[PDB]
Amino acid sequence: SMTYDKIKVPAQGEAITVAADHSLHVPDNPIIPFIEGDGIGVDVTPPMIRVVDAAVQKAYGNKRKISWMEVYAGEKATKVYGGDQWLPKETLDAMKKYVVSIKGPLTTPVGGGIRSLNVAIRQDMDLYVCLRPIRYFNGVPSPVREPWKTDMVIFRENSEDIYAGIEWQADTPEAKKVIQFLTKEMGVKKIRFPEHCGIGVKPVSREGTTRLVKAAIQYAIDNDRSTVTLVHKGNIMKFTEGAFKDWGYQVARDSFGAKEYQGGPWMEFKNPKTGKQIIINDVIADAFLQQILLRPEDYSVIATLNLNGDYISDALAAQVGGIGIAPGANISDQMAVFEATHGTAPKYAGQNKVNPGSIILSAEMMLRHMGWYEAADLIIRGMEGAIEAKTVTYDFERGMQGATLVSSSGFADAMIKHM
Ligand SMILES: NC(=O)C1=CN([C@@H]2O[C@H](COP(=O)(O)OP(=O)(O)OC[C@H]3O[C@@H](n4cnc5c(N)ncnc54)[C@H](OP(=O)(O)O)[C@@H]3O)[C@@H](O)[C@H]2O)C=C[C@H]1[C@H](CC(=O)O)C(=O)C(=O)O
Ligand SMILES: [Cl-]
Repeated sequence: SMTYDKIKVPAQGEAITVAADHSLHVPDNPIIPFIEGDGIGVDVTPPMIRVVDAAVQKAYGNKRKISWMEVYAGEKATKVYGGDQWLPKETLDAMKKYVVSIKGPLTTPVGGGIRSLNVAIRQDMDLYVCLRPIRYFNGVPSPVREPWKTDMVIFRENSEDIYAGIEWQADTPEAKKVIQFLTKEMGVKKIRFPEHCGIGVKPVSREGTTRLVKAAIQYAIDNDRSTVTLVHKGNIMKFTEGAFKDWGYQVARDSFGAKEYQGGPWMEFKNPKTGKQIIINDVIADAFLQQILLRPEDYSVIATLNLNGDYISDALAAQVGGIGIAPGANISDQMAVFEATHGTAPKYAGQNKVNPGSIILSAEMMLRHMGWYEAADLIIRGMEGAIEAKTVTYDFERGMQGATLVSSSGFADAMIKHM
């Protein structure tokens, strides 16, 4: 019964719930919380909502309708709730209760200031999978000669690694205390400059690695993908990134019956639904950034740590058009917050300039998560039709031949027209 301080539950609409069998029960009138986003969030979130509403109306008529429910984070939260209220508890309360949500990007200051609200949401909700499909749409400009060979899905660990935010600033009493502990109690001799020295900590665990790699292997099973590649810098970081690799291979053996492939260290098992062989292998992270460019055909599902996945997501997105057409999801079983790969691009904020494609395709992922496949298919149809008409935002316009420039809202208009 309890109302919120600033959130308003829609007058019509019903909550998604988790069914007894752990699937989602999605009402025909579902409530979906959304965060507008800082910066270019104002440019891309409102067109996304229109595009979703248009796909839902065309696929289902009067029968289904999303009840969008705004919830607040970032600058808009400090506007609505007051100074320093960057992430109100009721924002998180509502996103958990209503199960499925979507957010624009949020700003994280460099070198000081608040810790990332995007990480804060992921960790509070324990959305330990960051899932980022890398897909080439025909006609999108690419820096690469054969962008269609790039077809990958990134499983980025989303709850630990150096993203844990554990660090102390140079010359503070706390950093001096940590350095004294390291040098005097742990016998650390390898800090080259212990004065005026910032210190960060990187935790990587068996349980955290296990649940991320298990999800990635299951995805490969459920989507008929042939390879899962563990990406790590385990020669230099032996006990974090190297342990990630070892624990990941153990998941294949322990939970999917994998055995050594051709002497190891790669592993193999047979897809339990199709009988086709899935290979689990591993690549050192720096070498991997070359391999995705020179041999993208050899990779399918990627499983990697928090930091590595962040870097790799942008490197791969660049091959298929950039982070203007790069969607994502933060997932824990059925709970999910859909989210573009890109940030707040503050130099463009409010200009109606940037590509809403990333957040729109994140909504496409949201619709499939809800089982609303017909509406999701119309989003893809509209996207393909708008690209084929070459009515595109500035990031595509500059690479295409004979294209017509449209605004962020103008690109949403073009998608709806082609549904
Ligand atoms: N909320 C989030 O989840 C994120 C927000 N952050 C914040 O954003 C600010 C600015 O960061 P920034 O480095 O400027 O990156 P961003 O992506 O915003 O823009 C770079 C260039 O990408 C091109 N570009 C981007 N968008 C579009 C588009 N729509 N259309 C066309 N081109 C686009 C454009 O390229 P151009 O055309 O100009 O050459 C642009 O300039 C910082 O506060 C970060 O913290 C960034 C990433 C994630 C988080 C990090 C976190 O938690 O803070 C993360 O790590 C992850 O999980 O992935
Ligand atoms: Cl407002």
